[PDB]
Amino acid sequence: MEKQNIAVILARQNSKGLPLKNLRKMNGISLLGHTINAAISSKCFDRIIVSTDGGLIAEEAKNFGVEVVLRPAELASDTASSISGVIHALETIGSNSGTVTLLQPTSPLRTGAHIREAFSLFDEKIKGSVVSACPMEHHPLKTLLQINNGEYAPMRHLSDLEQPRQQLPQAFRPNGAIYINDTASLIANNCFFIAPTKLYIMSHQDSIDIDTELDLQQAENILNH
Amino acid sequence: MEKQNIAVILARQNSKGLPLKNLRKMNGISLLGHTINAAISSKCFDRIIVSTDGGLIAEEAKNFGVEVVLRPAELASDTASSISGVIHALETIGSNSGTVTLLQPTSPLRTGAHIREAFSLFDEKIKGSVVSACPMEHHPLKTLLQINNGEYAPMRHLSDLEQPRQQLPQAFRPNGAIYINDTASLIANNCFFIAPTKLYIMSHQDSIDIDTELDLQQAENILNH
Ligand SMILES: Nc1ccn([C@@H]2O[C@H](COP(=O)(O)O)[C@@H](O)[C@H]2O)c(=O)n1
Ligand SMILES: Nc1ccn([C@@H]2O[C@H](COP(=O)(O)O)[C@@H](O)[C@H]2O)c(=O)n1
Ligand SMILES: CC(=O)N[C@H]1[C@H]([C@H](O)[C@H](O)CO)OC(C(=O)O)=C[C@@H]1O
Ligand SMILES: CC(=O)N[C@H]1[C@H]([C@H](O)[C@H](O)CO)OC(C(=O)O)=C[C@@H]1O
Ligand SMILES: [Cl-]
Ligand SMILES: [Cl-]
Repeated sequence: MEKQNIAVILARQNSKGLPLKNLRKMNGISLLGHTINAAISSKCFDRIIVSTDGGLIAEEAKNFGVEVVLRPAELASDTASSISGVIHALETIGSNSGTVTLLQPTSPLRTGAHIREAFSLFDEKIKGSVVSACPMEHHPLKTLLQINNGEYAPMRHLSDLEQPRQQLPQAFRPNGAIYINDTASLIANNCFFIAPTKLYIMSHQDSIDIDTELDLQQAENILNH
Repeated sequence: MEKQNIAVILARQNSKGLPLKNLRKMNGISLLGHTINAAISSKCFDRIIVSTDGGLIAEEAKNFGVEVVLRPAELASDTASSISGVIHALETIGSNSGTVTLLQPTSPLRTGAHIREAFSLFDEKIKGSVVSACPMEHHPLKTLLQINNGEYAPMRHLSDLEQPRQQLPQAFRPNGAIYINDTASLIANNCFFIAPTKLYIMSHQDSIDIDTELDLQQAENILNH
């Protein structure tokens, strides 16, 4: 079968952090709508699929002119991985060759231009992932993790907690906005991070993601500049 | 010798991100001044020492009515650990018994009330650290580190990158604001994290730290409410 560049936007309906998160408006347009417009305007995709369990989400997808894949509940639950949804979408439309890009609606400031730029890093021959990421304001080695009840362990070393920032390995946060992969490689590896992975750097600002009403407010302030 | 509760504020002059960072004003008062007022108003300390390599910083300390220790350049360079400075300050004033608290000027929204609350977690008998910390907006396991080669490795597992947030261990960032220790234990362990460590939780908002002009702007917005 022929190579196709698919955009898959996973957008479950019953979001727990904030009700109907993927439909929440930000400057008059839904989170879903922002990512769809970004996919459309990027002009990188032969097909744009929104995958959802919910008719409210499906209905919004249709009004933006894009295809919809209906997910069974097990693939939309709070424990479901993104990979299982994207694979399910690929199986439904019958694509296993070309490129598949995950575009999460939680990243409203990611634009068509970002998608274009990310694509120019993707290499048809080598077929490693392109993943959008931003540098971090606070180094993740300088953290404690809960191990039992009332015990906290350092991420790696106790000494790392007190290391001058610059002595530590450079750290990047994948921001959720863009994950580009060779489709067959995605299917084979069953993950979004495939060697050799290139990072597409976005500003911490443009990497804002929505968990809360505040995040939404703040993204709106950012957009208006 | 008698037990004394020392506050040590390490405040180097030649800050290499943001020029003269520790003297930067935020609502009319320097970062240094904010942490000094917090120490003074907490009423937890017998002595308050500002340790610096620089006369501008020393001068500001004197105007707030607190003691100054002059650090030799080697203890104020970008590679110097905070511990070496605090120990040096303890040796200078001749305290090795009681409690020593590190208060970093980069945490302007940490107040005397925070210090007081942190102190009520400290146990004279058990003598483990109290360290101020806040929960994280983004999980540090979901990160990549530069390994020397050109290539990015996951913090822990590749699978962690795609895990739903809630499946991951709870994460806390020590925020730099408060580190309380038994003085002799600090000296013995030569670090700020001494078992059994208690965490003093602050909001992410109150845990804001200053690396940039924006951080300073943002702290100013926060304070005015
Ligand atoms: N299994 C999953 C996981 C995430 N998602 C969606 O992808 C985005 C990422 O959400 P998280 O940051 O919760 O993974 C959200 O828009 C969320 O609704 C989904 O639709 N199905
Ligand atoms: N050796 C050191 C390390 C940090 N500092 C100060 O401690 C605070 C913490 O800075 P970092 O977060 O960069 O270590 C800053 O105010 C910095 O100027 C210092 O005065 N001497
Ligand atoms: C007590 C301590 O940890 N001091 C360290 C401090 C701290 O880790 C950070 O301020 C946490 O926010 O930061 C840095 C740094 O250059 O980044 C150097 C200090 O040696
Ligand atoms: C591709 C991927 O990793 N998707 C995951 C996503 C991501 O890690 C984060 O949104 C990046 O910022 O988050 C979560 C989550 O419940 O938090 C689950 C998704 O399966
Ligand atoms: Cl969600
Ligand atoms: Cl500094």
